[PDB]
Parts: sequence; C-alpha cells; structure tokens
Amino acid sequence: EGWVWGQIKAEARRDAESEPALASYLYSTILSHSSLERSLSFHLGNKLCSSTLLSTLLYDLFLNAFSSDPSLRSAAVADLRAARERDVSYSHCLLNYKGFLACQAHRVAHLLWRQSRRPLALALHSRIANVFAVDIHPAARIGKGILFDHATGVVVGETAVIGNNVSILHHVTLGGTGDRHPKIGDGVLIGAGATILGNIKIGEGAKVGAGSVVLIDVPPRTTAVGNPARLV
Amino acid sequence: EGWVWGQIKAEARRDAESEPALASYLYSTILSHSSLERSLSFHLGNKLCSSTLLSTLLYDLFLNAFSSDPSLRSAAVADLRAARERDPACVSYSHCLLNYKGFLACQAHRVAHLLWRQSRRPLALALHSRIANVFAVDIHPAARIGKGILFDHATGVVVGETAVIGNNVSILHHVTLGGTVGGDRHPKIGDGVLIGAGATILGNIKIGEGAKVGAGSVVLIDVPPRTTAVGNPARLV
Amino acid sequence: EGWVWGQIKAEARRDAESEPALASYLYSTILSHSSLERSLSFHLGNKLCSSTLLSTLLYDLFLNAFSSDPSLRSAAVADLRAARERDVSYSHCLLNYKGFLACQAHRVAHLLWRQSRRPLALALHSRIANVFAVDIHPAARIGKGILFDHATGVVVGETAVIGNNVSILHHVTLGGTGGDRHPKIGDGVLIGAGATILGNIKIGEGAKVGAGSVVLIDVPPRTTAVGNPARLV
Ligand SMILES: CC(C)(COP(=O)(O)OP(=O)(O)OC[C@H]1O[C@@H](n2cnc3c(N)ncnc32)[C@H](O)[C@@H]1OP(=O)(O)O)[C@@H](O)C(=O)NCCC(=O)NCCS
Ligand SMILES: CC(C)(COP(=O)(O)OP(=O)(O)OC[C@H]1O[C@@H](n2cnc3c(N)ncnc32)[C@H](O)[C@@H]1OP(=O)(O)O)[C@@H](O)C(=O)NCCC(=O)NCCS
Ligand SMILES: CC(C)(COP(=O)(O)OP(=O)(O)OC[C@H]1O[C@@H](n2cnc3c(N)ncnc32)[C@H](O)[C@@H]1OP(=O)(O)O)[C@@H](O)C(=O)NCCC(=O)NCCS
Repeated sequence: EGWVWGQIKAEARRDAESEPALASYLYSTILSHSSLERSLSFHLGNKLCSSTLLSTLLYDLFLNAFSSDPSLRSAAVADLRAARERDVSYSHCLLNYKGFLACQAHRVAHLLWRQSRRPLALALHSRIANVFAVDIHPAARIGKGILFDHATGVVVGETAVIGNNVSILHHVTLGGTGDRHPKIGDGVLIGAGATILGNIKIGEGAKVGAGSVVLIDVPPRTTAVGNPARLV
Repeated sequence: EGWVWGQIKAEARRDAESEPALASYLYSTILSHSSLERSLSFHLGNKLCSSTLLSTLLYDLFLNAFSSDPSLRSAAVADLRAARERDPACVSYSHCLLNYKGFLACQAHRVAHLLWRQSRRPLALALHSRIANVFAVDIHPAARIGKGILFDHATGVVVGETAVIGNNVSILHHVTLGGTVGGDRHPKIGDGVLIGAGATILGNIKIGEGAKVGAGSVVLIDVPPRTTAVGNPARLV
Repeated sequence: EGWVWGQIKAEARRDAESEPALASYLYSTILSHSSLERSLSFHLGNKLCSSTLLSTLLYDLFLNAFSSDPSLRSAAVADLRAARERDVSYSHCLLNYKGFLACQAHRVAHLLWRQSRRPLALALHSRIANVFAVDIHPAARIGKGILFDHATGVVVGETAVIGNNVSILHHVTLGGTGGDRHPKIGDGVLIGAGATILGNIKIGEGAKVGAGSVVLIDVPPRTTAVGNPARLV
C-alpha cells in the first residue's frame, strides 16, 4: 500500500502539471493527503453526495470506516492491483473507475449493514446504484481483488457470494430464480451480459461466456456458455 | 391506503430514531406530512430536479396530478403493496417509497402519461427525460401501464410508445419492450406476466395473461397465457 | 446546416410558447444563439458539468472545438438528420437525445486524445458515461450519421471502429475477448438491442445483427447475423 500510494501521488502529480483544468481537484483529492484511505474517502464523499447526504458527512463516514477496519484498506489495495494487472494508470483507476469505487463503497455499506445501521446502509447503497450504476445489495459478501470492467449495469443479489480475484464484466446479473443467490468461486471470469440465477455454485477458476444464462452448477476450471449454458 | 400510509409513517419514525443522519430528510419527506400523495410528490420533486426544472416547480406538478386523479393514488398504493408482497428482498413500505428506483419511476411516468393526453407534450418529454437520467427507466409517455407493477433493480428498462402493460406484471431489470415505424409496433403485456431479467420482447406481439418470460430470452412470437417462454430465440415450454 | 438550424430555431420557438416551464431554458440554449455549434456547446456544458468541471468551462471547451473543426459541425448535422429520418422534432433530438449528445461530446474527447490532452479526454469521457450512459473510449473511431437509440448501456472498446450511417441500439457491446482487438463496424450496419460483439472481427457494410445476439465470427456484407451464438441467416 505504502508504495502503491507512492505511485498515485507521482502519477497524479504529472496529470496535474500537464492538465491545469484538473489540477485543483487532483490536489485536494490526492496530492494534499498522505494516505490512500483519506484520499479515497475524500473522493467517495464528493462523488456520492446529495441533498439527503452532505459530502462532508460521507467524507467523515468513509474515513472512520477505513480507519476502523484494516481489511478494507487491504481490499482497496488488492482491488487496485487487480486493475493495474488485469484491465490504466493507478490514479485514473482511483478517480475514474466506477467498478473500483463502487466495490469499496460497498464494503462500507456492508460494514454498516453488519453493525445494524441498515437504514443508512441502504441509503448509501442507493447512491451507489445511482452514481456508479452498480447494484450490490449490502448483505452480499464480496472478496478482494475484484475487477469490475465497465461496471455500468451490474446487479448482485442479497445472498450472493463473490470470492477473490474474480472478474465480473459489464451487465452481469447474479440473482435468484431464502439463500437464493449464486456463490462465485475464487478466480472466476464472468462474461459481459451474463446472467447467473439461483443459489448455484460457480467453481474456482471457471469461466462464463458472454450472454450466457447459467442455471446449473459450474465445476471448477471448466468453461460454461450458451442460452441455456452448458459445459464446454 | 390509510393503512399503508400509516405503516410508512411508522417505519419512518423508527428509522429516524435509529439513524440521525437520515432523520431530517425522513421528517420533511414523510413525517411532516399527512398524506401519501404529498409525500410522494415532495420526494419525486427532489430526485427529478435540475436547473431546467426547480424542485419546487415539480413538487406542485406532481401534487396537482395526484390531487386531480384518484386513480393515480390508487395506482401508487397498489404498487406499494406489490413490492411488499412480491419483492425478493422483501422491502418495508417506506424503503420502497424512498429508495426504489422502479416504483418511483412508475409514478413519475403516470404523470408524464397524463401530460401527454392533456396535450402538454413538450413537458411530458422533459419529464420523461429526467426519469431516464435519474431512475434509469425509459418509458415513452404514450405507453399504457396498469397498476400493481413491480420493477426489481429498475436500471436498464426500456418500454416503447405503443406497448401496453397490464396489471400485476413483474418486469425485471434490463428488459426491453421495444419495436422490431409507426402504428402498433410494441408488445402488449397481459396481466400477471413475469418478465425475466435482460429479456427483450420485440414487436406487436402479445404476452398473454399469467405467462412467464425467462431471463436473457428473446421473444419474437406470441406467448399464449399461463405458459413459459424461454431461450434465444425463445421457445414455449 | 443553415436550414437544419433554421428548423431547430423554429421548433424550439414553438415549445417555448407552448410550455413556459421550459421557456427560459430554450431561450438560453437555442433561441439566444445564432449557430448550432454555440447552442450545442452551451447545452452540452450544462448537461455534463460537475464539481470538478464548471459549466462555463466546458462551454468554452466545446465551443472552441466546433469552431476549430469543420468536420465536427458536419458530423453533428449528419447525426441530426439521421435521428430525424430513422428514429423526434429536431429541437427535441438536440436537447433530450442521449445518443446524439454523447456522440458530439465523444468526438471532442477523441480530438483531445489525439491532441494529447488525454487526462482531460478521459475526464470528459467519464462524464459521458455518467450523464449519457454511453461508454465509448476516446480512442474509438466513429464516423458520422450515427444513431444511438435509447443510448443507455452502450460500451465501445478502444480499437473499435464505427462506420458512417450505423444504427447502434439499446445495450450494445462492442468489446473484446493489447493491440487491435475490438469490432470494426462498416457503413450502414444495424445492431440490435442487447447484442454483444466480441473480437477484432468485421461486420460488413449493410449487415444486420439481431437483438440479443452474440457475435464472435465475422459478418459478410448485406447479410444478417442472429442468435447465441450468432449464425448467419
Ligand atoms: C467464452 C470466453 C470466456 C472464452 O473462454 P474459452 O475457453 O476460450 O471458450 P472457447 O474460445 O473455447 O469457445 C469455443 C466455443 O465456445 C463458443 N463460445 C465462445 N464464446 C462464446 C460466447 N461468449 N457466447 C456463446 N458461445 C461462445 C464458441 O462459439 C465455440 O463454440 P463451438 O465449440 O461450437 O465452436 C470468452 O470468449 C468470452 O465470452 N469473453 C467475454 C468477455 C467480454 O465480454 N469482454 C467485453 C470487453 S468490453
Ligand atoms: C424461466 C423461469 C421463469 C422459470 O420458469 P419455469 O416454468 O419454472 O421453468 P422451469 O424453471 O421449470 O425450467 C424449464 C426449462 O426451461 C429451461 N429454462 C428455464 N429458465 C431458463 C432460462 N432463464 N434460460 C434458458 N433456459 C431456461 C430450463 O433449463 C428447463 O429446461 P428443460 O426443459 O430442459 O428441463 C425462471 O427460470 C427465470 O428465468 N426467472 C428470472 C430470474 C431473474 O430474473 N432473477 C433476478 C432477481 S434479482
Ligand atoms: C434480425 C432483425 C434485424 C430482423 O431482420 P431480418 O433480416 O428481417 O430477419 P428476419 O425477420 O427475416 O428473421 C427471420 C428468422 O430469423 C429469426 N430471427 C429474426 N430476428 C431474431 C432475433 N432478434 N433473435 C433471434 N432470432 C431472430 C426469426 O426467428 C426467423 O427464424 P427462422 O429462420 O426460423 O425463419 C430483427 O429481428 C431485430 O433483431 N431487431 C432489433 C431491433 C430492436 O431490438 N429494437 C428495439 C427498439 S426500442
């Protein structure tokens, strides 16, 4: 993290000196701080704010969360390495990637939902669907190192589980058909416009083709595709 | 309705004491009010506003609509009950009212549909655009929807100018009821129909009563009532 | 153009008198201007502004682009004719059509991407994805006479090429599967709603890709691809 943070500063410092119309915002958002945690809260606050919710209130809200849970910072960094490897600049991904931003703002919403602040967690969950166009129910359990390519259009149900190092592309739907939502193994690649329905199990290292409609379980390391989807 | 309105005010009261940050907003929107019609209008006007349209201008507009049409109030309650009785995530009445893109969009549409029949079409499209921006629901003002409609995860939905949606229909996210130029060219949905996520239904075809259309399906033919349509291209089951 | 603008000013002066809820906004946007570029620049600036980017700044940016490049003004009028022909009243298409407004904002980002103002280009690119719900990489080459119908949900890759007179619909994905790796769409093609096209494959002139289709192979001119996976018809 400490080095990753060192990158973003240098990388945001270049974009500042070369593009003056983004200089101010880059300073306040990134260059004026001394920690990724503070710089990520400052951003998420300004992005998710509304009449109902001040920007300052949310800056405070995400800052406490990040400073109260070490796993979150461990995730935010892991989700940032996942992009720079799998996908951009480190700083662009910080300030421009809806998939990254929303994943992080979800963990806070997940936290709030565990700490019995459900009315606020659903409110924050509503902003996320409005701004980042990502629709993950707060109760959903997601891992770290998650990549959301062009996250516009994503829907994750209430009782779904997303393992680590999963790549979920645009327009993916993990929904029902109780515990009625899919469980995604570590290192799964889900294709664009894919819909996976019902409490089923996608195996580790598996891959799901674009436009697929998976109803049945998908064994690890296997590739499933089609409408309906069968094992290749 | 007075029960639903009474249930909303109660749940809102519980949330205002459990979370201070949402207190003031819940008061002004729900608690400080005496009816559902006024609380809905107050809320729509705040989510569908811009520099083009003031929040206060819209407040009056929806408020004049609901007060000049009993059917509009009936549709909102019927829609409220249908998210409590039907929705997977099992929402309380207040959370559907405030946080649900679908239900909220549907009530903004009914007014837009009203400004179209009342020959205020340049306004009916201005308000149609806002609904698309904010709620991510693209229904033409000339489209006919019933009441008791469900809209899970609203974002993505598109409904055509000539389409017809009956009562108690469940439309899921990313569904398209669109064409295949002039005339009846969009689908007619019967009552009780469930339309799966992502599914696209094209043309002046009729999805009969109680039928079901699975996710990611591409329906191009008529679907006989009380049956199930599925696949690309969709087949009857 | 000199007429299509004359027709916009006509339709706009009409709605301005038939709905005073929009009267000041129409005057400010359209009727107080003497060019299509200025009104388009004005509008696109208010539609895309945020805390990062002032509306009066983006109004300066769009104005200086259309004024520097005559092929922008043409591509705008082309896109306008296309929607009027294929889909609006001209005024309505100018002010409320997400697909149109996206295109004309994208080309400006594309210019910045060539003129090496790539941080600004991607900034402007990221607003266009918010406001207009169209995700086109500034690197993507698009022609003119382009129609995005209910433009929500469109994703266009970095090495995609979209030819003249193409109709791209609801929920289309022109994506991948470094280097050239995205679709190349010929002139006159109609892409269906929900369709996903993947790879450095070519869609020939005047072809047709059905709705919800998944395209992985090339598609020969003047033929129709359909289904999942897509078969020629
Ligand atoms: C399926 C995928 C994951 C590749 O995995 P894979 O193991 O290499 O799959 P294969 O290349 O072996 O597929 C070969 C067979 O599966 C079929 N197939 C492959 N991808 C398919 C798809 N997306 N939809 C339907 N069928 C598909 C092929 O038609 C072929 O069928 P065949 O056996 O009858 O000849 C990949 O092709 C894909 O779908 N990626 C989506 C990524 C995306 O959408 N990116 C958008 C970026 S903007
Ligand atoms: C289609 C649906 C309505 C089921 O209706 P149904 O009458 O019970 O049909 P069944 O579940 O009994 O399955 C019947 C057949 O159709 C097939 N089938 C069902 N749903 C399918 C789908 N979405 N795609 C492709 N094939 C499907 C089944 O494989 C089965 O095949 P078979 O004849 O070889 O056995 C349901 O599967 C569905 O798709 N719901 C939408 C899910 C959704 O949108 N969730 C989001 C909530 S967050
Ligand atoms: C493919 C399309 C362009 C029609 O073009 P076309 O050249 O006339 O193709 P046809 O109508 O002759 O199709 C006939 C056959 O292709 C099949 N077919 C056509 N369109 C299909 C589609 N979108 N999906 C699956 N199958 C399709 C038909 O079932 C039919 O089957 P058959 O081979 O057994 O006879 C049209 O169907 C389409 O996909 N339009 C999308 C536009 C849209 O989605 N608009 C939304 C507006 S809001």
